[PDB]
Amino acid sequence: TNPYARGPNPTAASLEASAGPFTVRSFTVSRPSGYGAGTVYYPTNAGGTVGAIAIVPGYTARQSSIKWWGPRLASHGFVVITIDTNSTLDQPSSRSSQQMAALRQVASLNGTSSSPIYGKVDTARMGVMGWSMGGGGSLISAANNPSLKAAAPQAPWDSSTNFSSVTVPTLIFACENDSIAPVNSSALPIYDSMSRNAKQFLEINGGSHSCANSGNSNQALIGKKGVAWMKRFMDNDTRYSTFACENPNSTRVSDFRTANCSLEHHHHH
Ligand SMILES: [Cl-]
Repeated sequence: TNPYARGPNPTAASLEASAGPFTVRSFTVSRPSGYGAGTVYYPTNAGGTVGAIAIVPGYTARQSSIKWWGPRLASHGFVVITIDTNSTLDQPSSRSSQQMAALRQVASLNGTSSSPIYGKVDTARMGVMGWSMGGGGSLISAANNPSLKAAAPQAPWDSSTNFSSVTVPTLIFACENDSIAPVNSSALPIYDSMSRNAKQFLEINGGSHSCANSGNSNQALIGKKGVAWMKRFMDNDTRYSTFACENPNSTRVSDFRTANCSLEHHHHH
């Protein structure tokens, strides 16, 4: 009865694996419109149109830092675009604009007959992710475009931590030992500012500022939570309500918080 549900019934093991159920292909965007470069990852056999996610790196950084999210998320039934910004030194507001330009072009390619993603995207269902200033930009995107279905930035930073207006379901990945954007000055005040949304705070035990980037040692836990969050809120898929909203009870997590995360038959502890 859910028109957006895709793929098999999830398990902890199926979500911790590096590869989800769907075959993934990818291509380079030949003329980026409003951003520097992009790679689009897509499932060939998702069983219907899927939502789209745009992911942005941090200051000085490039697609390599965020690339692993492409195959991880696309294999569970999403079209994912990872971008390079017009300049590696762009600030969060510009990163937000370029993130939204990448989503716009994914929608354009969905209607372009020659494109590998022709007709593969539900353009009414989109999400935003990104690292550090690109995570700040993701929250700016969410604040300015409340029809976005989900946000999941990692080690986010912005010159202001006040995202009180955000109504988009937002998962904040935090890195416990972040010295660039320390948790108590960045990720946690950002999380605490949001009182109008479903939200979650997931702090990775012992993580440096790059703890959610390509090659990290927690792709099982981080990927499981990212996929479950995007599935629950971009697809309204309540098969993922538990994976999305529950404390994962992992030795790799040093701090877990969540609010307005709908769970039937939840305990009271
Ligand atoms: Cl940054």
